[PDB]
Amino acid sequence: MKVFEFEVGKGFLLRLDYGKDLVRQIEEFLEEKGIHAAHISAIGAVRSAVIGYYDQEKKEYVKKELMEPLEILSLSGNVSMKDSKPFCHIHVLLGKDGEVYGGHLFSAEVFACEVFVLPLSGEAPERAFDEQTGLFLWLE
Amino acid sequence: MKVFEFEVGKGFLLRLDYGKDLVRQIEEFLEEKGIHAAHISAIGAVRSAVIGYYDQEKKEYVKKELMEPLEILSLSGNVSMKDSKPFCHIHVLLGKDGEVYGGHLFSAEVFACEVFVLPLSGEAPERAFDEQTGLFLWLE
Amino acid sequence: MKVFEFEVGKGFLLRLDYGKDLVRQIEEFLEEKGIHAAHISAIGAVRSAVIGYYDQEKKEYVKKELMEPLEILSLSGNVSMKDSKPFCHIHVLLGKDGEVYGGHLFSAEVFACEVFVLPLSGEAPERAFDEQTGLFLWLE
Ligand SMILES: [Zn+2]
Ligand SMILES: [Zn+2]
Ligand SMILES: [Zn+2]
Repeated sequence: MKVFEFEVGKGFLLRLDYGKDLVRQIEEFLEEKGIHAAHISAIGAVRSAVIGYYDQEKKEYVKKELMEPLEILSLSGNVSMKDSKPFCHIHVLLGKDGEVYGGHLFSAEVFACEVFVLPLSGEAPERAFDEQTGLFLWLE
Repeated sequence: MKVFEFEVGKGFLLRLDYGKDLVRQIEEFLEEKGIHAAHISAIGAVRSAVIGYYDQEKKEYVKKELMEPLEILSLSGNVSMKDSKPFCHIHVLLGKDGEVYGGHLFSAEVFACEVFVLPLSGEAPERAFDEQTGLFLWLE
Repeated sequence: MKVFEFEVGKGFLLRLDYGKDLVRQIEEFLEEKGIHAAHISAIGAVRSAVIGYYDQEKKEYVKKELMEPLEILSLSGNVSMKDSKPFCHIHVLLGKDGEVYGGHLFSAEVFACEVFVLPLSGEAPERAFDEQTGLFLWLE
C-alpha cells in the first residue's frame, strides 16, 4: 500500500463560471495557486457532461454523453501530479429524481457549481502507468 | 470565477437526533458555534425526505417527496451566509440497493445520522440573487 | 444531539492494493498510525463488493452481493472507536452509467482505489448499542 502524508491549512470555496468546463476551471485555479495535491468536493448543476466507466479487462474507458441538464448529486476526487502539472481525478453522480448516472468525470458544462478545495501540503503523488490496471496510478 | 480563501482548524462529528429534521439540526449547531462557512458531509439513514431538481430554463425547483425509510448514500454540501445567518446548501443520494434518488435536499427526518462539519475560517460567502441562473449564488 | 470537537492537522492520500479488501486496508492503515477518529473519502473502482441497507423496523441489515466490476461513484465515511479499535463506517455508490447501487459498505475487493483520510485529533467517539435504532451509535 502506498501512503502519502500531508498537512492541511488552507481551504477554498469556489463559484465556477456558467457555460465553462467544470474540470478545466478547477485546474486553472490549481495552476494559479500552485496546488499540486488536494481533496476535491462539489455540488450544483451542469448543462451537459461526459462521463464513463473503466473496463477492467480490456483496460480502457467507455464514455457516455449526457446532453441534458442534471444536478451534480455528488462530486468527489483529488489532485495530484501528472505530466508536470496538477491533474484532477474526479468521480460524479449526476441526475434528477430516480434518473441517476455515475462514473469517471471527463467534462461538464457548468450551470452553477460550488467547489470545495482542500490543498494538501506535502509530497504530491505522481501518476505513472500501472501495468496491472492499465491506469495511471500514484507512484512516488 | 469567484474565489473564497479560508484556513482550517477545528473539526466536528455530530450524532443527530432521531425524528428531527436533518437540515434544521445542522443549522442549529452552526448558529450555536457561530460557523458561517464550512464544508459538510454525512452518512446514515432517514425515515423520509423532500428533495428536488432545478429546472434550468423555467428557473424553479421541482421537488419530490419520499415517505419511505432510505439510506443516506451520499450527503455533501457547504455552509455560507444567506439573510445574515448560516445557510446550508446540501445535495444527497438516498435509497437502497438499486433504488436510488438524488437531488437538492430540502428536508429529511433523521433515523441515524453522523455528520462531519469542517468549519472554514475567513470571509464567508454571501448568497445573492443571480439573474443568469435564477439561483442565489455567492457574491463575496 | 451529540457533538464531538476536534482539530485537524495532517492529511493522507492512500493508493490501495489491488485484489485486497477496501475496508480492511484502511483499517490496517488506521491501526498502524493510531488514528481513532477521522473523516473518509475515496474514488476508484472495485472488482466486487458487498453492501446493504438497514431495515429500520426489523432493525437488521439486509445485504446485497455484487460480483461484477464496478466504479466507486462515491465513497464517504468516518472512523471512530468500537470494541477498542478504529472502526470504519462507510457508505458507497457503485456502478456504471445508469446502473447504480448504493448502501452501507461491508466489503469490496479493490481494483484501483485512492483514499483521502482526514484524521481528527480529539476525544474519539465510541460506538455503543442504541435501543432506539438497533445500531451501534456514538456515545462519548
Ligand atoms: Zn476514475
Ligand atoms: Zn442545490
Ligand atoms: Zn451505515
